[PDB]
Amino acid sequence: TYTQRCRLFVGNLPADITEDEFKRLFAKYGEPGEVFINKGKGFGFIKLESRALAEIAKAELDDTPMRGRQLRVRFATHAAALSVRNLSPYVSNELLEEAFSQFGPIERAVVIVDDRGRSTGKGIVEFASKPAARKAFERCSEGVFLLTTTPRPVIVEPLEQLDDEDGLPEKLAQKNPMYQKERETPPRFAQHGTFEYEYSQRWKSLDEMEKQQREQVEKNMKDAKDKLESEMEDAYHEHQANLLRQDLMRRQEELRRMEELHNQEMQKRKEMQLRQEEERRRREEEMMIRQREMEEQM
Amino acid sequence: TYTQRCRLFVGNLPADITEDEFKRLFAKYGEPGEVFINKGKGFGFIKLESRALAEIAKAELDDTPMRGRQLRVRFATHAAALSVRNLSPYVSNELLEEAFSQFGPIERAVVIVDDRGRSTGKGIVEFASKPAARKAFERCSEGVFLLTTTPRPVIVEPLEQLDDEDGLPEKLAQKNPMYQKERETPPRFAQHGTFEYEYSQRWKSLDEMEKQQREQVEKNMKDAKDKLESEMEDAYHEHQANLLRQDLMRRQEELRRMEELHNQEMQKRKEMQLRQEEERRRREEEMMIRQREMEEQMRRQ
Repeated sequence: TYTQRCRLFVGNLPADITEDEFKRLFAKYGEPGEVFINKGKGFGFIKLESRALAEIAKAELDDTPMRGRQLRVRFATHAAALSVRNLSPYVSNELLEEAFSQFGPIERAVVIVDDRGRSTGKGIVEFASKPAARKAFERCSEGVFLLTTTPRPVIVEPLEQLDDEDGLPEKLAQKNPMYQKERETPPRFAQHGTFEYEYSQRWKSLDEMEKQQREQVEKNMKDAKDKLESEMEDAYHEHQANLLRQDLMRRQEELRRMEELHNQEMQKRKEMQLRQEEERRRREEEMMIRQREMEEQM
Repeated sequence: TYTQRCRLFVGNLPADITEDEFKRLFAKYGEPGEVFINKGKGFGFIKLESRALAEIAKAELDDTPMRGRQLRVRFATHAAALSVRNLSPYVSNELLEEAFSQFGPIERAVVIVDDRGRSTGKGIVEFASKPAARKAFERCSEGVFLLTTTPRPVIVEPLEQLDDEDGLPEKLAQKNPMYQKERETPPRFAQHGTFEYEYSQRWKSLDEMEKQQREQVEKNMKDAKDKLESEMEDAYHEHQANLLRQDLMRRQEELRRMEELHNQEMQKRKEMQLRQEEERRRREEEMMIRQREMEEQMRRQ
């Protein structure tokens, strides 16, 4: 709770603002966490309990009157967030949280997944503190970090956060003079043959060429990295197979020598049975040789 | 109310779901909006009362046991979303909204701002309907669409919506022989001189190579596009004067015609008086001879 995600920013505060005065505004939405206000410039930060309350706060407090000035309550950007890539499809949000926990405390760690359900090999690591992220970056940029059994490395990059609430409105846009020259012509579909239609087709074909030449390098390096990826995944699998084949050869020789040394004990046992058959017949011969003499004895 | 943002995506449903069964689950959440259920793949979109009330329906219905498969109700991604690149730094949120409304209805329009609040040259458009976004791309597939005076073509690209909230947890992670084999080794740091370190360091060098091959292709393709700008702007600044010289020569010969006919009339004004002083002089000569002819004629008889 009270994560940087729920953290908010308040603009257009009056120059005569106090700490307690500020906190009060958001008191009707729960309990105020981390507070940072710069009275001079007139901006303040507030950490809320959940992102749910953060949504309530902005919807009710934006543009509200406060000593003339109309307040600008906006969401604060996560300055402890990072971008991780090169991840295995087996890598989970929990495992990534377990992984980066060693650098500092983790607020939220998420592995980006596609619409179907499959992983994207890109993750988001958000920290409790900014120096924990800077430490995690330096350690992983110079040194090598890893998660799974397969030595697939993790590249930590600073998160490129994009704006979808503020942008650039006409009110604070028409402040330039070229704006007059540029805005003079309204939006329309171009007509064939014109001096402006030549650029509209000559530049458009350069982008089609750019996108393809960009995608060319993408596939070009995809396969080149896939060499090292498949070379270790295929041949280092043989290292596991080689040790297993050696165990199969060792286990075979134990059964082989037992079917050679202990098998002779049942082969030499049949010899005694053959010897007893020879004995009984020879016993009859001795009794018949004696009786030949017994007939001649009487 | 009942907008895309309020909308929720549903997945992982069984073969028993119907039009009446799907309504009952959303009957408790105020009143059901847009009802559209697919039988083949199992997916759809339903509008909610508000963004805040949608988040409550999101968290409660997620990972609930319902006839085997777990209900994936995650922030429904905005479909029909289109990312526009190459925008003039003089294009606003309000201007971009009214520009893309020509094709269909626009739910949200935003021009991407940089760290100093200025234009990046990229923007986000949020279409309401699927056929309007298709037609919007179709207009930028066969022909072009311009927004400003300078012919900067608005390169419309299809935005990729990825699941960034739910992710891939262990609670719903699939079982396979590699899934439990890779897990056996805990997350570690590679040691100096080891093979695992050597392969990874040599793999990270291919990424250093991929970055350099991208950073250079970004610049070398920008300069080629930068040289096309000067090949058509400096050509126009020489054409504007060339077309002005056409009207200037037309307004120069306009006076050469005016002066020539005034010269023809001035040559005439003098020619009229030249012939007047030839006639009126010959009359003085005519009257003189006739007089002196009759003198010598009478001097005889």
